[PDB]
Amino acid sequence: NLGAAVAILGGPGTVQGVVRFLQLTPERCLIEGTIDGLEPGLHGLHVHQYGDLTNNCNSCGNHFNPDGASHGGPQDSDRHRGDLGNVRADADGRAIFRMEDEQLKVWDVIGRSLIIDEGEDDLGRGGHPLSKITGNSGERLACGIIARSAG
Amino acid sequence: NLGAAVAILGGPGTVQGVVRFLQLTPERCLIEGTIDGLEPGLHGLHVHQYGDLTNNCNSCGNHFNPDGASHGGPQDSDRHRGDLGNVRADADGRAIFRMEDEQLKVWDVIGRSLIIDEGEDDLGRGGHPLSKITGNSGERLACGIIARSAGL
Ligand SMILES: [Zn+2]
Ligand SMILES: [Zn+2]
Repeated sequence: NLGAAVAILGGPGTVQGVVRFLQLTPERCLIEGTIDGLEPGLHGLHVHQYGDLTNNCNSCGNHFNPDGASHGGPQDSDRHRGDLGNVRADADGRAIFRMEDEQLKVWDVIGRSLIIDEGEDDLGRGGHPLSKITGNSGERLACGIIARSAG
Repeated sequence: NLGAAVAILGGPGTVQGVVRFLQLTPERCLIEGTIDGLEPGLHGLHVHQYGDLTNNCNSCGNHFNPDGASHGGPQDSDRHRGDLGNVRADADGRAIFRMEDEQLKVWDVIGRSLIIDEGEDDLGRGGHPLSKITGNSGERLACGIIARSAGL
């Protein structure tokens, strides 16, 4: 690997979890973990600018966006670098997930935050005033700082 | 400035606080904090390798030491990059401190941990087998993940 990181998440309600990052190759970052306490269904998952938790998830800034792109889904060419699309919580409120990203690098996101949202990310497709800005996924439920790890 | 960071400390006991970093110039990093819940007296303060809290303060690794130096005080040229010496808690258990460090950089610290110790850092001077390794300051009381904060 070329770097490992871990985000330990929590928030003002029931939502908590642990998500790990591993830069498998220079091209591919593995992001995998488990978040629970969720309502069943799709929840937006994004990396945000900052990891400042002094105002809980409010001091984390916006989706990480170094290239000045619009909001999109993880497969889209026009996406914020922090845009990881949705994860699904099952009927027990548990989201166990695994994705690889080609844009996000561990070395870029160290000390930033990983945040899960109240609702579904529309992936910029929703035709809503927020679609190309946030994905219209409602409140931030839980956040964790992306911290360096031995792995 | 050339970057900002923040760490929120907690541990198993009463120790907690907030510490902020700002890289003022290429030479100088401002570190300013308040930590409460301490026993009165001197406590070691260090940046450690990792910000991984999955085993609480035990997964943070050792003092950050990219240059393979010996442990020292913050004004020494033989020190770990992460060596910030002692902070003093007053009679009420509060340590308010402000340092300007010439070696530690804000880009060093982010994603790592800031840890405050049970006892006094001997600054490498104590003649003990741990002096040049840790400063012999006992247990870890509290640790905070050092996060990026807004630079403007
Ligand atoms: Zn976005
Ligand atoms: Zn040291």
